Amino acid sequence: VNMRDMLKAGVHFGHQTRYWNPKMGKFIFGARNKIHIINLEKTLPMFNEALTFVERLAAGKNKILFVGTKRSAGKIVREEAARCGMPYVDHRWLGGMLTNYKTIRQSIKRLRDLETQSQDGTFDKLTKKEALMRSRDLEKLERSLGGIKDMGGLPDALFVIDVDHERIAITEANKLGIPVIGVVDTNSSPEGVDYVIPGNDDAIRAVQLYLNSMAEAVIRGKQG
RNA sequence: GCUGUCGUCAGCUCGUGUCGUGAGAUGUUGGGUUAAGUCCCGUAACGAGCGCAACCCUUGUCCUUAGUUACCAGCACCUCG
Ligand SMILES: [Mg+2]
Ligand SMILES: [Mg+2]
Ligand SMILES: [Mg+2]
Ligand SMILES: [Mg+2]
Ligand SMILES: [Mg+2]
Ligand SMILES: [Mg+2]
Ligand SMILES: [Mg+2]
Ligand SMILES: [Mg+2]
Ligand SMILES: [Mg+2]
Ligand SMILES: [Mg+2]
Repeated sequence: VNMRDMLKAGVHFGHQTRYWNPKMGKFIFGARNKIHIINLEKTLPMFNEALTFVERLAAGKNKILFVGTKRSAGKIVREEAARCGMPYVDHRWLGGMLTNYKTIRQSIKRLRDLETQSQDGTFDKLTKKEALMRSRDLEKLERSLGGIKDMGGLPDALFVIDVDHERIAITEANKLGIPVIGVVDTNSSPEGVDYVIPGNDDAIRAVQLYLNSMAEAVIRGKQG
């Protein structure tokens, strides 16, 4: 989008040069000041390809699950994935939400029953110890499976903000065989993702920019 | 069928998922804490069962119900029980 803007935010920044992956040497503009710099002139065409792919796919009542768990990075995803549907996760990705979805459905149902009991008019009208225990279990279940309450089926697409941090999710998606959108970094691994985006991590501006791009992308692609 | 013992020690397993060509392994490992696989947070695991704890009996405080063959604060009789 208009070049300079992400050239201001954080995008042309790589994870040093001691810790790097040669598999994406073709995406590197050239290391300067002991830091690898991503080739900004090449990312944007593929970024727009991902934009149009997700916009076209969203038309048809399609849900794309977002993953953004990280140090102070899940909080922005919490509301960026909010609205326009788009189920998400915001905490530690518990392995098995895709291959073992049958087990996860029981946890979803239990959480729904617990929250319905909690909000029915405060059914927990008994000793404060029992009510507090139920409340903390309920909030733990929320922190784990808040964004999965909807989407009883399996998602047909998936978006990642740091492909190295959640390699479990990419492995699960490959095993199930669903497309993956990924923001990759110079120390990450390009394979597994079907629409790779060579950006930057650890930059709040960068993650927010990608999230807004895709949020209004799915907004304008879901007009029908 | 019934019983001892390890031992009233905190352990013993399963479903789905995942890793390994396999026997198998993860869950059940880590840092704390507890009498306890008790609990917290982390964590390719997510859940469940038999165990631990709880529900049972007795004792230790108090309230109500009730005063016979039980008791005697107060009144009286008293042959002073
Ligand atoms: Mg195998
Ligand atoms: Mg071994
Ligand atoms: Mg073993
Ligand atoms: Mg072993
Ligand atoms: Mg086994
Ligand atoms: Mg097993
Ligand atoms: Mg064991
Ligand atoms: Mg084992
Ligand atoms: Mg237990
Ligand atoms: Mg017991």
